[PDB]
Amino acid sequence: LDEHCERLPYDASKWEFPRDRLKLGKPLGRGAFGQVIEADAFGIDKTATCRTVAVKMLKEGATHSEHRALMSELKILIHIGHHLNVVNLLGACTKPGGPLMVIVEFCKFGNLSTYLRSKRNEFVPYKVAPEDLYKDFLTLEHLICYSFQVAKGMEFLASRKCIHRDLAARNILLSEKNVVKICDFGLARDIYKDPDYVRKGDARLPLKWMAPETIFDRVYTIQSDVWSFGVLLWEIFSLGASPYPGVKIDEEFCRRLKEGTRMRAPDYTTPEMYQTMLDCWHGEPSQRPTFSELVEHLGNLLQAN
Ligand SMILES: COc1cc2ncnc(Oc3ccc(NC(=O)Cn4cc(C(C)C)nn4)cc3)c2cc1OC
Repeated sequence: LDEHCERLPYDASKWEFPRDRLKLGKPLGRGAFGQVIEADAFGIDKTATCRTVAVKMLKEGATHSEHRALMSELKILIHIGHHLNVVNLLGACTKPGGPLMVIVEFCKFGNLSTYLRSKRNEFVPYKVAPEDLYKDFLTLEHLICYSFQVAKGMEFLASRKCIHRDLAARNILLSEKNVVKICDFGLARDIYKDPDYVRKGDARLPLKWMAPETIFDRVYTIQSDVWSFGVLLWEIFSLGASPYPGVKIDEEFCRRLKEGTRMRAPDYTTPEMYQTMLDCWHGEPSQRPTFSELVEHLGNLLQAN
């Protein structure tokens, strides 16, 4: 349903937020045409209550084309609706006389890739008593829990007849109480400056996260998102490392992938988590597990840990 966003409704009576009730703060991230800014919203969700929020909007360089694209994003977010494991829509500023602003929940710890890399040194597979009891270290339980939460958010997205198309640790945010949320920075990330995006024809694509049918046939489905989820699991159990270490991402890489060549196990995985990665990387899309099947499997592993 996310391929024909323009026909979806925008109910202003429900979502419109007055610009004079939003106090803009410091930028969080910038792209070539879009940006994310921290802000304080007065009464966006609870009467007369100040709340820190994140705002996606355009910047110098954007044109009417990017303005149309951001309005389509707002319409699809309303259709999708809310879930604990997605970055949720709170309101929007669309009235003439100012910029289009899409207001979402603030996630204080930022992206999961940087977070896990920053905490790599503190990791312990299992917390052993007594010295570790009052220390806030990352454990195998935390990593399986983040994996389970992302599968729940993706199962929810699939139920709304939508697909992600850029699933990766850089597009997962961490909030309070160990809650992780799927997001899409889109225009607010500078893909022409980012090493995770490689030139392929004319566009800059996230080659290291793409299923072979996406690379070779330009096919995007919920099952190509399952392949990307497999790459995301490798990022989690490597504690924020970059995929395919030391491999040149060229014509040769794509051919080896198409023939069945795969990544080796990351340094902090369990045998069952590595087998889950291999299952998400089946060459045949219909033979990869579904997000509903991954939710069941990871829920059972989390309880077993
Ligand atoms: C402490 O640092 C940050 C905190 C942040 N907190 C919150 N948002 C941040 O950036 C944003 C990222 C994305 C979006 N927009 C979307 O995700 C739209 N969307 C949602 C969906 C669902 C899958 C259904 N698909 N698309 C809006 C803001 C933060 C950035 C930070 O630093 C760089």
